Amino acid sequence: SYNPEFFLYDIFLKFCLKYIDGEICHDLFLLLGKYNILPYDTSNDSIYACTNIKHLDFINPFGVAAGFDKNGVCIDSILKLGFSFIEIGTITPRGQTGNAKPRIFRDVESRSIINSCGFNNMGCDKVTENLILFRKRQEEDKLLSKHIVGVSIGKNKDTVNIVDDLKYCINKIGRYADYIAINVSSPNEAGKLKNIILSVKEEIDNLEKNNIMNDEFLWFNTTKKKPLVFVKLAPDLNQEQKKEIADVLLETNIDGMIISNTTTQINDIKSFENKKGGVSGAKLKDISTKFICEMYNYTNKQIPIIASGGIFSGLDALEKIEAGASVCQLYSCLVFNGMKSAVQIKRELNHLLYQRGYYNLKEAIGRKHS
Ligand SMILES: Cc1cc2nc3c(=O)[nH]c(=O)nc-3n(C[C@H](O)[C@H](O)[C@H](O)COP(=O)(O)O)c2cc1C
Ligand SMILES: Cc1cc(Nc2ccc3ccccc3c2)[n+]2[nH]c[nH+]c2n1
Ligand SMILES: CCCCCCCCCCCC[N+](C)(C)[O-]
Ligand SMILES: O=C(O)c1cc(=O)[nH]c(=O)[nH]1
Repeated sequence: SYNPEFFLYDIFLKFCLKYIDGEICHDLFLLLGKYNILPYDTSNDSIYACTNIKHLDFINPFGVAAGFDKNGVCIDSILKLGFSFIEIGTITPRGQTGNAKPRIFRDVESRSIINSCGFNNMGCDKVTENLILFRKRQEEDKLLSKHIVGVSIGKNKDTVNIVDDLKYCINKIGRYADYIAINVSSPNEAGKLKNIILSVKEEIDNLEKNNIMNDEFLWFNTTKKKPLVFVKLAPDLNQEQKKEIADVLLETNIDGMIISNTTTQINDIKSFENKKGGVSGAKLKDISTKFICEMYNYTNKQIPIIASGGIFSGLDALEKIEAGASVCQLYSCLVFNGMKSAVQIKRELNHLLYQRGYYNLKEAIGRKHS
């Protein structure tokens, strides 16, 4: 509104939404970020809305979800919109072109998206080089100081074993990540998951084990510690599957769970009737929130939750927090609300936390459970 850089951008984004293909719009804004002409949020975040996952400390509770910057080409400018963190990827060991275009469609009226990108990415080696270059800029760029970068990692479509795909990614990019997100949930048994999770924690342990450098020099990342390990879960699961996965997460000592990925359970979006892929945005909100409550329960409140999505407003964020989330990720909100998304949502959450009588954010976590 009053700030002109954000105002001009959000008129422009309105135009793009109306006229221009979604993926094209995405790439255009990625390109504007790469050349550093997006607005900055240079305001101090409220100390009462800080949050953490184990010893990973978030300056504010809002990050950007995976799939947004698949190749880490725009990390600086996206963070500087006011986010405390970003999950780049999903990356795979070798590059993949993804499914035929067009493959991202928006329904403005329901503020929802469907996609069948199919894990398009430049591959691990190139993204690692992109993240390295980010880490070097981060040493020089004051507004990036304590900002977190996680890396989502996945299997190549046709792989000979999932485990070794993940190990290759870890070995390449692990030193530059603050956390690693295991994405084995995506459109486009549980003993298999246990072995995946254990193989990942082991490869990270092995980076530590057999590098001769002190941690200051091995971990070229924000925390200067080894990356935490999270898993991202798809919401299209039966109650038994959820219970089983909960057990695996408890047993492997996973650092956190990202709940949730996109859903294929949505049938009532008119403009999407011909379309396949997973649905994001407002129509996912209730499903994701229900799923957070369930996994919070099934894991005995022992596993920190990263919420995603249908998160647009301060209210949406608080719902996720009170359902059990420690931190929130946005994707669709950036598509529909533009450059101002983080500024506006942080303010709305702050005002809401106060109205509800909460001293801080951490106080609200899980509060809907009695
Ligand atoms: C175009 C598109 C691509 C995505 N790619 C990924 C992906 O690479 N890895 C992943 O874990 N999630 C991916 N997601 C899912 C998002 O990370 C997020 O979980 C989902 O959009 C729900 O959040 P939202 O309702 O705020 O959009 C993608 C979503 C969309 C819209
Ligand atoms: C208009 C639009 C934008 C967009 N993506 C955006 C939005 C905001 C961004 C901010 C910074 C950097 C990149 C960004 C990309 N999409 N995505 C899929 N449809 C679509 N339509
Ligand atoms: C108060 C200064 C601390 C002393 C500096 C020494 C750094 C040691 C931390 C790096 C750990 C190396 N190691 C054992 C994990 O492989
Ligand atoms: O690349 C994709 O198609 C994709 C990955 C994912 O994890 N979620 C999603 O909705 N799409």
